[PDB]
Parts: sequence; structure tokens; C-alpha cells
Amino acid sequence: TSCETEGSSISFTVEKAGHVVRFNCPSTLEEIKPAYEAGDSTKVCTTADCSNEAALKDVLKSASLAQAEGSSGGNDFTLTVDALPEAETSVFFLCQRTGADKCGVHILVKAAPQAPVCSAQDHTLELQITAANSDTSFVCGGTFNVIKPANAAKVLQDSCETEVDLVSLVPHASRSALEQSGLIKLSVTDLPQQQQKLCYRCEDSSQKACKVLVTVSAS
Repeated sequence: TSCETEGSSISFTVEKAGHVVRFNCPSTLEEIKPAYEAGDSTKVCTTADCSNEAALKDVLKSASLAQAEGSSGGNDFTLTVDALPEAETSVFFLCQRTGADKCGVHILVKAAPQAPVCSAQDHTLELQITAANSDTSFVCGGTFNVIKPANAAKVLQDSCETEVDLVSLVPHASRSALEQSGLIKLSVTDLPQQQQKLCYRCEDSSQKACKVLVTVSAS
């Protein structure tokens, strides 16, 4: 929690999307470096000594840094990372005296785990959406590289053979694809009023399929 010790360092890890780290610059070394600014204006250090800096937004696309009054006091900071970065990445701060003998904060943000693969006939890959404002991702891999329905607005309704509009089951949900990698992403904002089960097919050229079933939790 608190960066108490002059000349020392504290560290933390964000290991899952949506996880948070809180640390404290105490009343004795109350001032954070880079100087705190909220939302799009936040800056982080990119070396431990804080001789190097960048915008948080250029280091971690979906992170935020919050500030609140401290406990043995000073200031509390909360970093949330919504989506993990592609590669492992470190951010840094110092706690120092106002107006500036300093204490260092090192935060490691793990690389996003790579997406589960549906690469074998008649297997079912079972995925879950349980919170608002989340996504789940999978790859149509191996020889099962054709996403079905091909049309991103469409989804299949666990027998997986009837096509319907995705927003006919989960209003506001959308499907997106990184076609060079086979990666498909299902995203939702608000949860549907009743639990749904979405199905997609990762098919080979002969239309055999690995099946992907997403349970979307009720609001």
C-alpha cells in the first residue's frame, strides 16, 4: 500500500483485465510524480527514476488513474486497466515532497492471455460474459478457420443451426474480427434481461465445425 521509505520502491501487478492496483504517497512524500492529472491528461513515468515520461493513454490504451485523499495520509491512487495490453508493460511513479529523498512505485501490467482456440471437429469451446461492458474472444484456428455466420450481425441459436440477428437476443452486443489472425470478439454493454446462449461455428472448408457457445448472463 504505502510508499513510506525514502530510497525504496513498492510494486504491484495487474494480471487480469479489469483489475486494479491502489497505492499511497504518504503525507511525508505526498506528491506523486508525474504530477497528477485525471482522465486523458494522466501521465506516467516510463523509467523508474522518472527522468522519462509519457501520457498514460499512449502506454496503456484502456487504463485510468484515480486520486483520493489518503488514510496516515497524503494521497491514494487507483489504477484500473480495462483491457490488458498486447505486450507486458511497466509503468512508474515517484512519491516525493511537495514542490520537489523519494519513493518509487513500479506497476507491471501483464500481456493479455491469448485467446482460446477452436481447432477440432465437434469440440465445444464454452465462453462466458458475466458483466456489463465486457467482451470474450476466441480464434477459429487450425483448419477450422471460417467464422459462421460470416455476417457479423448474425449469430446462431446449443444445437447451433438457426441464424438470427445478434441484437435480437442481446441488444447492443456486437461481434468484431481480426481476420489475419482468426480472432473473433464478442462485446456487450448492458446485459440482456434473461440469460442467453450465443453460438458461433468455426468451420473448415468442408463445413465441419468446432462449436463456440457463449453464455451471456442476465442483468
